[PDB]
Amino acid sequence: SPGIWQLDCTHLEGKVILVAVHVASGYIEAEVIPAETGQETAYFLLKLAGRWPVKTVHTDNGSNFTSTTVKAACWWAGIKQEDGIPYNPQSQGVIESMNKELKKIIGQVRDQAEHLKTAVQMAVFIHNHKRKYSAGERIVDIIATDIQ
Amino acid sequence: SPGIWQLDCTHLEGKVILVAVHVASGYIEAEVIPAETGQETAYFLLKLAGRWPVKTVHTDNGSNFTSTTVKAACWWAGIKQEDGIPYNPQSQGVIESMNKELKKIIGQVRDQAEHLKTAVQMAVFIHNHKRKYSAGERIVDIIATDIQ
Ligand SMILES: O=C(O)c1c(C[C@H]2c3ccccc3C[C@H]2O)ccc2c1OCO2
Ligand SMILES: O=C(O)c1c(C[C@H]2c3ccccc3C[C@H]2O)ccc2c1OCO2
Ligand SMILES: [Cl-]
Ligand SMILES: [Cl-]
Repeated sequence: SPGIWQLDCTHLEGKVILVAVHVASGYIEAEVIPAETGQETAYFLLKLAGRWPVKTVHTDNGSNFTSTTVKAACWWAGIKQEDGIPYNPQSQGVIESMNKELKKIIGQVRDQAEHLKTAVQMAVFIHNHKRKYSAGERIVDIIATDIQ
Repeated sequence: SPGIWQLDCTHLEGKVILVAVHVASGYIEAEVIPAETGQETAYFLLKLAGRWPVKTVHTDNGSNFTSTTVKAACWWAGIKQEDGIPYNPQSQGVIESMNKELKKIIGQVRDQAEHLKTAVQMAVFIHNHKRKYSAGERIVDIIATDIQ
């Protein structure tokens, strides 16, 4: 459970926002990319796994699940790649709500930033600090408890 | 303190590697950029502060300390910007050693990656997972203890 992440891809301003959600906490990392390729997804996962103890990733679609570049990155970083099929059917809706929430925050800050990527990182900041404990506090506690 | 980070800028292959070190743990995040500008530094700090509770940043040089863009980002993200003057000189040597260590790891992986940025993220991974507890474990424990 402390090592489980979910990939999520959403669209805005003709660009792609790639999101990784730490399932147990709601903590996110996100990046803007031109389009979702295996290459971009692989690089994003490498970055993520160097920063947090990523054990399992539920991939966002079959193309990234199949991608040999994504598979190579998961092998390199010690990540178990799984499908992201919501067998638990509250998963679809929960991701959906987050995408809407994220886009809402992006809209609230969009004017403060010249570039979309900046607005997205502002949204990541606001999302992870929002007291609901915050997601940032929850992920740290979950992983610390797991280490001890 | 759990919230103290140090900026560090090093060069490789005609490019710039921007590093943020969590001082108490040795945990790092890093990115490759064309050159160290206020703009790049500001964006990097925004990303960092959305991911970890950054209270204080010791800037790597006077240009980033002075930069109005860096100051704007620090204001936005609630970061206290300080100088990075090694009033204790066992600080300057510790950064030196890390840059050398990082470049060594980069050399050990460079061949596995087409692009420098990939090799840098591999080096971040290896550095943060290396048991000596790992840096990744230490940062999580320090911040968890601080929350609770
Ligand atoms: O080759 C690259 O640098 C490169 C790769 C592949 C590499 C890679 C990436 C992650 C982990 C191991 C390895 C090994 C290796 O397969 C993928 C995506 C990228 C890349 O550059 C930017 O986006
Ligand atoms: O405007 C941008 O998007 C932009 C900025 C400035 C913005 C910014 C950046 C961080 C925090 C607050 C604010 C407010 C605002 O000043 C800086 C660097 C960048 C940017 O784009 C990529 O690198
Ligand atoms: Cl946070
Ligand atoms: Cl780690």
